[PDB]
Amino acid sequence: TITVSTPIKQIFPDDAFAETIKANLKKKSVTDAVTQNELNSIDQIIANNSDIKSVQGIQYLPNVRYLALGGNKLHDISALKELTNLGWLNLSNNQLETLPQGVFEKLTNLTTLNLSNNQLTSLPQGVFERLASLTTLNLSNNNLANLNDRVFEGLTNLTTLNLSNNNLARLWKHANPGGPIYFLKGLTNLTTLNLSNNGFDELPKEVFKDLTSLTTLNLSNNQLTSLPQGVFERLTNLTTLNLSNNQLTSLPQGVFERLTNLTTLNLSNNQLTSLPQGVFERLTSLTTLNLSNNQLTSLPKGVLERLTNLKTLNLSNNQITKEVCRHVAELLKQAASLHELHLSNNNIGEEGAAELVEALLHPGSTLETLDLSNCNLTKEACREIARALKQATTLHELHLSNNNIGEEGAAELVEALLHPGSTLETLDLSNCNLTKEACREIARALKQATSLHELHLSNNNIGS
Ligand SMILES: [Ca+2]
Repeated sequence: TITVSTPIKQIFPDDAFAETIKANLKKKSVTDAVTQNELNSIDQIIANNSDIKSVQGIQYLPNVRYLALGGNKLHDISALKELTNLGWLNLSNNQLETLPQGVFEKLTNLTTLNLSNNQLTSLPQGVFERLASLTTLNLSNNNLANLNDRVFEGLTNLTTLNLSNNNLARLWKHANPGGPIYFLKGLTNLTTLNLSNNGFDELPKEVFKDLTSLTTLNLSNNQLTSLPQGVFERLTNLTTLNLSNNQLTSLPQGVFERLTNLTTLNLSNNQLTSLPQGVFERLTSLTTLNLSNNQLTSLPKGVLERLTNLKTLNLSNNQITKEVCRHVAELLKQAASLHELHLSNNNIGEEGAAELVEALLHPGSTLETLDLSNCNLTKEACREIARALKQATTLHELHLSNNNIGEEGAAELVEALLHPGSTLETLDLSNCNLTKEACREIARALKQATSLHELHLSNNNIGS
């Protein structure tokens, strides 16, 4: 408390923060005197990127609720201890290396706490004990490596917790001294967990066993090579699972068997070379499966069977076998939901494209986008595709870039696309072995194509 009109300057030693208080109170100068009543009138401060090193003085602002200090140079935050009305707090992008146990002992009304992009290395026990109303905690982009069992104890109303771009990996290795640290114990309301970008190479079963309420788990960009059976056993409410960008080489059978609400599974960028049958048996809600950038070849009949709600399937960048193309096509004759199908950079060839035309020729195909970039397709894969382009009325996008289509192949497609049942909006035929003469004839005849918004003919550079 102050009891005399005092210059801002005298209360807030940091020239930059004084200027913040001046602005915040609408005074012309830091030399202007303030009263306690005026300091009591401050319930919100927005001071991101203000070149602040020091919030000394803020102690005298008993009523602050919303405090935004992102982008400054704060290392200490003692001055905040007792601002008990704080509900929203942004301290991201400062120079905080360390936090005392108990700095938030008194911040009982805090609901949102952003601590991202600092240089925290560890956190003492119960550093958030008394934040019972806290629902969002962001600790991404720190250097965190050292947490105990109970660093997140007391946080029983937490709904979002972001730990991305830290270095927690060693804490979850089995040989780690004491065993792995199960620091998600009790987090019963947690709905959103982002654990991407640590160096995680093991994942103990039971790290998530209490997360009854989880909807989104992000494990992207770690070093994982396998998942223990039942590491998701009790994540029953889960809708989004992101396992992209790991080293996954095998999945156990029924790692996801208890995840019936799952709508989105990102398995992209790994080294999966196989998938056990049944792995997708109980995912009847799943609408997006992304398996791109992996080393797939063969797959059991009915790895995709139960996925009758599936809507986008991405198998780009694999070495899919002609067999697998028949399963996919199989799915489409039955599912009648699959809309996007990405098969880029696979050796499909005529053999696969024919298999895939079978479905497209089936009245019940809902397929809207097909991408067969660089699929090693021929001019006679196009006789077969053309067949469908006349019929498959739901088909709107077709990408055949970087294939050896040639002119006789392209012509097939123009006679098809000029046909009454063509509803195609987009055609990509870049690098398909075409002349300008070709490309110009193509462009011209497709101006008559009623549905065609979009047409690419690049990397086809020969004049006659
Ligand atoms: Ca000063």
